[PDB]
Amino acid sequence: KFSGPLKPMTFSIYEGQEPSQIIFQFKANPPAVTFELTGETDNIFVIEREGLLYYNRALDRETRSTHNLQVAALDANGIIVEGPVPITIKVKDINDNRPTFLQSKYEGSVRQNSRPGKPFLYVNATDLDDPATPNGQLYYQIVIQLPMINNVMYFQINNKTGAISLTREGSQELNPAKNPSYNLVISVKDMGGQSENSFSDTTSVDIIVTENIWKAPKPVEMVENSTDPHPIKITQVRWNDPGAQYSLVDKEKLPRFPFSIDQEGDIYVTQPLDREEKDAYVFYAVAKDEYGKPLSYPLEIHVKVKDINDNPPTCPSPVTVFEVQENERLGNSIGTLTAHDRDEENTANSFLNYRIVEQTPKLPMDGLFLIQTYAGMLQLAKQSLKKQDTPQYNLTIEVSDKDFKTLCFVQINVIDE
Amino acid sequence: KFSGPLKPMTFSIYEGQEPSQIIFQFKANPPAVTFELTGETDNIFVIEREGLLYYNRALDRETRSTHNLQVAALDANGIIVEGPVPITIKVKDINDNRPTFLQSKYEGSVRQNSRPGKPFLYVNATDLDDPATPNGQLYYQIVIQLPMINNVMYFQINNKTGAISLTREGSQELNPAKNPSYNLVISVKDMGGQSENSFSDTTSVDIIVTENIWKAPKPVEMVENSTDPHPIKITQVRWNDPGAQYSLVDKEKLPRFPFSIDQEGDIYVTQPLDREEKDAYVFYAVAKDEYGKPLSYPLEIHVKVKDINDNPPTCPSPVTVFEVQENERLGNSIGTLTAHDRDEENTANSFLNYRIVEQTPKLPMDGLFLIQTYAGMLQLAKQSLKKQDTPQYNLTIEVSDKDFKTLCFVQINVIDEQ
Ligand SMILES: *[C@@H]1O[C@H](CO)[C@@H](O[C@@H]2O[C@H](CO)[C@@H](O[C@@H]3O[C@H](CO[C@H]4O[C@H](CO)[C@@H](O)[C@H](O)[C@@H]4O)[C@@H](O)[C@H](O)[C@@H]3O)[C@H](O)[C@H]2NC(C)=O)[C@H](O)[C@H]1NC(C)=O
Ligand SMILES: *[C@@H]1O[C@H](CO)[C@@H](O[C@@H]2O[C@H](CO)[C@@H](O[C@@H]3O[C@H](CO[C@H]4O[C@H](CO)[C@@H](O)[C@H](O)[C@@H]4O)[C@@H](O)[C@H](O)[C@@H]3O)[C@H](O)[C@H]2NC(C)=O)[C@H](O)[C@H]1NC(C)=O
Ligand SMILES: *[C@@H]1O[C@H](CO)[C@@H](O[C@@H]2O[C@H](CO)[C@@H](O)[C@H](O)[C@H]2NC(C)=O)[C@H](O)[C@H]1NC(C)=O
Ligand SMILES: *[C@@H]1O[C@H](CO)[C@@H](O)[C@H](O)[C@H]1NC(C)=O
Ligand SMILES: *[C@@H]1O[C@H](CO)[C@@H](O)[C@H](O)[C@H]1NC(C)=O
Ligand SMILES: *[C@@H]1O[C@H](CO)[C@@H](O)[C@H](O)[C@H]1NC(C)=O
Ligand SMILES: [Ca+2]
Ligand SMILES: [Ca+2]
Ligand SMILES: [Ca+2]
Ligand SMILES: [Ca+2]
Ligand SMILES: [Ca+2]
Ligand SMILES: [Ca+2]
Ligand SMILES: [Ca+2]
Ligand SMILES: [Ca+2]
Ligand SMILES: [Ca+2]
Ligand SMILES: [Ca+2]
Ligand SMILES: [Ca+2]
Ligand SMILES: [Ca+2]
Repeated sequence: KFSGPLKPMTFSIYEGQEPSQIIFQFKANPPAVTFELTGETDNIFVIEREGLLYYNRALDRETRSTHNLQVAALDANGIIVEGPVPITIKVKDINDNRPTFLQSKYEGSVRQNSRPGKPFLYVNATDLDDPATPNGQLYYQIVIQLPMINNVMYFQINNKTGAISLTREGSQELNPAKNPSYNLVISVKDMGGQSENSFSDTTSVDIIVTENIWKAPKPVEMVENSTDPHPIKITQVRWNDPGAQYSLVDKEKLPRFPFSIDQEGDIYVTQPLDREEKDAYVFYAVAKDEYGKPLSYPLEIHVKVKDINDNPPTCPSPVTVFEVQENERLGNSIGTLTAHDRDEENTANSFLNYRIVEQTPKLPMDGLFLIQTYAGMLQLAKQSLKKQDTPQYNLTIEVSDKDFKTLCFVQINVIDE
Repeated sequence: KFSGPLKPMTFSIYEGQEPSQIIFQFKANPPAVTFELTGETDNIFVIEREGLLYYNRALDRETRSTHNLQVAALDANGIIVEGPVPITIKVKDINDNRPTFLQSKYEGSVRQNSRPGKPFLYVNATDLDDPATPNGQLYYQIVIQLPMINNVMYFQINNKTGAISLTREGSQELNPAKNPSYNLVISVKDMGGQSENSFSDTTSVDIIVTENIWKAPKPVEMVENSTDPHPIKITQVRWNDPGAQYSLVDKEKLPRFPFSIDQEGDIYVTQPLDREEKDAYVFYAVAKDEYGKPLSYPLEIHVKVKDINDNPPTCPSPVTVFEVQENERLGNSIGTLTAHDRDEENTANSFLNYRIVEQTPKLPMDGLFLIQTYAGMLQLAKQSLKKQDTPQYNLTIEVSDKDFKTLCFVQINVIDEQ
C-alpha cells in the first residue's frame, strides 16, 4: 500500500506543500542491498540507501510539470541487479500565480453607430497555472467606464474572450461631438471569477470614437412644376469610406420614380413633380461595397411636394339651375354655387371668390341678385321676382382664385307658390 | 277692433308694405262731425273727415321708427270737442339692410407669446335695421386664415364684439421667424348668423406678429469653487421693452441663495458653489412694469454645478482591523478596505485606487500582502501567517484618486486555527 516491489509507478503530488514527506518505500531482495535514484531529481527527490523515496523541497508545476525519475537496485558489490525502472512524478497544480495582462495600457477605436457586440479591441492576459483547472481559467469584467452617463454602459467585454464591443446603447448614443473619448478599466480574475480568493490584475483602455458621416439627411421640400432645368440636386448621403456604389430603393413600386442617385451619393430629382398627383415620397438610400454587399443600415429620405397655383377653379357643371318663388323677398337664399380647385385645400391656391358679372335680362332692373363673395350663396338683392314679367334669369358668375378666373353659368327659374 | 271711440291707441305696421287697407275707423257722437290728424304724419298718414285713419304708401323704419300722431274730433264750426289724443304708430322692422364693415381692409399687430384671448384689433360693422331684433344683430366669424399650419387656428374672433385675438395655439406656436405675416378674411352676418337668409359682408385683415425676446435661456453649467472674482455673469434674460424691473424668485426658498439679477436682465452667480452641498439650482426670472405687474410669465433658469476634484480620499476609520488564521494559505482573501471620496460618483474625481506602501514588521519577509488595485481587497501574497513569528502586521495603504494621495492604516491580527 505504501511499500512494494520495484515496478513502473506514477505518483501525483501537489506543488507548494511543506518540503516534508515520504513518497514510497521500495523493497529489496538478495542479491540487492542499496538503491539509486537518477533522472530529473532536480535536487528535490532523494532515495535513501534502503529504499525510501521522498522529496526535500517544495515541488513547482511551473518550473517542471512531470519529473521523470529512475530507481535501480544495486547488489552488495555496487552493480545494477534490478531496473532502472521509471518512476513518474505528476506535479498536481495549485493557484500560486496571479494572471497578468500582456500590456498595462491599451488603445482602441470604434466607429460611431457600429454593430453592437462586434469586437474592435482585444485585451489578452495569461496565467502560468494550469489552464485545465480553475487556477488558470480567466474571467474578464469591466471595472469602470469613464465617463458614464446615468449608469448606462456604452461598452461591454466578453467574460471569457477579452473582446471589447459596444452595447446596444453605445451603438446608438455614442457621439464624438458630445464625448469622443472613453476610458475602460478591465479586471481579470483566475478561478473563473467564481472565488473570493481568486487573484486579480487590472489594465486601462483608452477608446477613441470615430465619426460616422452616414446619417439620414434632413427632410426635403421640392416645389412642383419646376420651370428650371433637370435633374436638380435635392439632398445627399455619404459613406465613411470611398468607393461605395450608391443605390436608391423605392418602397412602393411607383409608376415613375423621379429621383435617382449618382456615384458621389448626391440625390437628384429627375422630373417635375405635381402635388395634385403625389403629395409626398419616402425612399431609402443604400451603400454597397464592390461585391454588392450592403455596407450598413439603409437611410430614410423624405420629400414633401410644395404646392403651386397650377389649377384654375372649375364649374360644378355647364349650367347650375335654381328655382325661386315670387312670394320670396329681399334676402332669400336661392342656392350655393360651389366651384372646385385641385390645388392645396386651405391655401390661397384653392381659396375661391365669387362675383356676378352679367345678369340677363335686366328686367325689371339689373342687380336683382348678389352672390356672397366667399360662401358662393345667391340671395335676392332688391325685391321679389315675378313669373308673369320674366320666367327666367341667366347669370354669368366669375369664380376666381389668386391668379386664375373662370366664368360659370347659373340659371334662375321663377316659379309660383 | 277696426272701429271704436277716440281714445289713446297703438298700432304696429311692417315697413315696406304697400297699403291695402285702412288702419282704423274712429267714431264720435254729436256734437262731433269731422276728425283732424296732426303730429308726425310725414304726408303719409291721413284721416278722412269721416274718421278713417290710414297710410298712403310704404313705411320705412330706417327713415322713422315711431310715428307720434294725434287725432281730435271737431264740430261744424271747427272747434275741438274731443281730444286731441295720442295715436302711436310702431313701425315693425324687416331685414332690408345688409351689414357693412366700416373698412374693407384692416391692419393689426400682436406680440408673439402674448396672452391668448386678448384683443389686439377690432373690426366694426353696422346694420341700419333694429338692434333689438335678429335683423340688426351681427355675428362675426373667420372665413379663412392664410397661411394655416396643419389645420390649426392661430387667431380667433369674438362672434358678438368683433375682437380678434390669438388662440392658445397662436400664443404658443406662432413663429415670426418662419412666418411673421397672416391674412384673415372676416365675415359678418345679420340674423345673428342663425338664418341661411341673412345678409353678409366681408373684410380683409392683415396681421404682423412682432418678435418676443423674452424666453427661457439655455441651461447653465457653472464650475464649483470658482477662484475668479464674483459676481460672475452666467446667463441673461431681456424684456421686449426698456424699463422692465427684473427680479429673481427662489422656489426652494434656500437658506443661502447665491444668484442675483441686475437691471439690464443679466443673471449673476454671487459666490462659489459647491457640488458637494448642492448639485443644481432652479429659479425664475421675472419682469415687472414700474407698478409691479408681471410684464409676462416667469422664466425658468437651470444651473448645473460641474464637479472638480476638491475632496481627497478618506479612511473608513483610523485603523481597520482584520483577522487571519494560520491555516489560511496563499491568496486567501482577508478583507476589503473601502475609502470614501465626496466628489462625483462614477467620475475620475471619486475613482479610488489602492497600493501597499509599508508592511511592518518585515518578518519573516516583506511582501506578505497584496491589495487589489481598485476593489481594495487584501489577499495573502506568498505564505501562511504564523502567530509565533508575529501576532500582528501593520500595513500602510496609499489610497489615491486622480490628484490626491491619502495614507490609511490596516492591522492584521494573526490568530490560531479553531
Ligand atoms: C404646371 O402648371 C400648369 C399651369 O401653368 C398646369 O396646367 C393646367 O392644367 C390643368 C389641369 O389639366 C388645366 O385645368 C383645366 O382647366 C380647364 C379650363 O382651363 C381654362 O383656363 C385657362 C385660363 O387659366 C386657359 O389657359 C385655357 O384656355 C382654359 O380655357 C377646365 O375645363 C378643365 O376641367 C381643367 O380644369 C389648366 O387649364 C392648365 N393650365 C395651363 C396654363 O395649361 C400643369 O398641369 C402643371 N403641371 C404639373 C404636372 O403639375
Ligand atoms: C474648494 O477646494 C478646496 C481645496 O481643494 C476644498 O478644501 C478641502 O475641504 C475638505 C473638507 O471640507 C478637506 O478634506 C478633508 O481632508 C482631511 C485630510 O486632509 C489632508 O490632505 C489634504 C489634501 O492633500 C492636505 O491639504 C492637508 O494638509 C491634510 O494633510 C480629512 O481629515 C477631512 O474629513 C476632509 O476630507 C480638504 O482638506 C480641503 N482640501 C484643501 C487642499 O484645502 C474646499 O472645501 C472646496 N470648496 C468648495 C466650495 O467646493
Ligand atoms: C338663357 O340661356 C339659355 C341657354 O343658352 C337661352 O336659351 C337658348 O336660346 C337660344 C337663342 O337665344 C336658342 O337657340 C336655344 O335653343 C336656347 N337653348 C336652350 C337649350 O334653351 C335663353 O335664350 C336665355 N334666356 C335669357 C332670357 O337670357
Ligand atoms: C494571447 O497571447 C498568447 C501568446 O503569448 C497566445 O498563446 C494566446 O492564444 C492569446 N489569447 C487570446 C485570447 O487571443
Ligand atoms: C459570461 O458570459 C456568458 C454569455 O456570453 C454568460 O452566459 C455568463 O453568465 C457570463 N458569466 C458570468 C459569470 O456572468
Ligand atoms: C358666440 O359666442 C357666445 C359667447 O360670446 C356663445 O355663447 C355663443 O354660443 C357663440 N355662438 C355661436 C354660434 O357659437
Ligand atoms: Ca508554482
Ligand atoms: Ca492563477
Ligand atoms: Ca500553480
Ligand atoms: Ca400641379
Ligand atoms: Ca388654383
Ligand atoms: Ca397645385
Ligand atoms: Ca327700410
Ligand atoms: Ca329694416
Ligand atoms: Ca340687417
Ligand atoms: Ca466642492
Ligand atoms: Ca467636488
Ligand atoms: Ca476626490
